[PDB]
Amino acid sequence: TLAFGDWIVHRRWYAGRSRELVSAEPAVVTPLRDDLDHILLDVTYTDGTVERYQLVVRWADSPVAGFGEAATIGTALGPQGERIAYDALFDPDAARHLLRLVDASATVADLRFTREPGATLPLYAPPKVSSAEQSNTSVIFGKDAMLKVFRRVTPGINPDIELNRVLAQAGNRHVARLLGSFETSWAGPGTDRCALGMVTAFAANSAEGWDMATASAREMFADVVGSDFADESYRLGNAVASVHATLAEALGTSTEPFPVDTVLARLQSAARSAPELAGRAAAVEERYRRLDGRAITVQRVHGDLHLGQVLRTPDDWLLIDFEGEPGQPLDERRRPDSPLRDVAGVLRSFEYAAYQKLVELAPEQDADGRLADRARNWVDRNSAAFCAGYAAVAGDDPRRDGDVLAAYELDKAVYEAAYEARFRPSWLPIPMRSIDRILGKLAAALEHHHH
Ligand SMILES: [Mg+2]
Repeated sequence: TLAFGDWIVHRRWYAGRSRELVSAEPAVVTPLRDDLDHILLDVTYTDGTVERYQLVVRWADSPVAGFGEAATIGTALGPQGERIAYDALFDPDAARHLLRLVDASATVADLRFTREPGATLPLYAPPKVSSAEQSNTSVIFGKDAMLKVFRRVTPGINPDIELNRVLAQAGNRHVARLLGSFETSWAGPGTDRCALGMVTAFAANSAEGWDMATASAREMFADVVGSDFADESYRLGNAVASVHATLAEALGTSTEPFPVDTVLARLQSAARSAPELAGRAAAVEERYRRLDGRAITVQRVHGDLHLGQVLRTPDDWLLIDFEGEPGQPLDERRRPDSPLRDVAGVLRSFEYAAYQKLVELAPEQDADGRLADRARNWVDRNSAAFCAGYAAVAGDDPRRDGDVLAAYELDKAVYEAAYEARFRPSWLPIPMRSIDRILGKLAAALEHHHH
């Protein structure tokens, strides 16, 4: 008996939003130790919806100073007297215990832990909770591994674990390698699987693609675009194509019609958020409908790819976070899609990395548009480098099917414009400029005028 409800509403990973909870009760309690319980917690709302959260509880007979406020769940009477319940993920000892269960591929009641074959886990390293993790909780062990424990849990195959396992077991070097994972059932033994967490190799001394890109795009008096970041963009193209190739081989390819009705529905929705889109909607729709009946090759893909999802280690680019298109239901997130849509995601990301500078300047600071010109030249150079690097591995330039590529770029820009109109009005000119540019790029490709 803990006041779970009173505690959970204050957590940044809690997704109850503005809603009234009816109850918050443990569906399953699994003892891991005398002073350690694993809890599946069901939160029920007034509409009858239930959301399940994973909690690990460390009990103490006396307050431990090491724990903060958000780690303090509540209190309860136990068999030896009063006890305090803490969030065990903030306990180094408890986190280590979980890692040890993974290492041993332990089974505890309906909890199944598995270590990836041949993997080594850093059981000796100091565990430190990551402040960077927002929606889940990540514990970093020294510089060797990261334990990610899912907060909200849902039934079915987890694509992040799934695709990382495929890539690691195939020996693809462009991932932060999956070392282990754990899961349980949704409604007791014999029912749907429920992913609970994952352990991955930690890429020490790494840089985020977004940070490297923006640093390059901000270099002062860089009117002649540099080859050093073009070199990196090429290598990133190599990496994305290699990941796609491994996924295609393992999980197959198929053909589908280009999804005209899906992207039209997204356009219609977007135009309601951003009135500025109405003036472009007819032209966008024209381009989409020209792809009606166009067969496209699809496969398993990353699904949410941009420069924030790639890490540069001293040796390689890695892709991380394969959970899929955010806001989409699971079955949708495991659907195959065009590799060109992933490529489009990176191209959108280059555009933002370069043009973020401009929206943050006063008009007087670029009156003649020469900084805007440089941004354009920078995006062009690094986009070309990325596609060339992709091509070197894929043996097919993603620009060859230019109409399909440009359509996916357009759909992302339309979606971006609706986001900026609502949440960041001063950023809206970035996707609006892209839309006018891409409409021409797409128009040209449809006529086979692209190189
Ligand atoms: Mg991410």
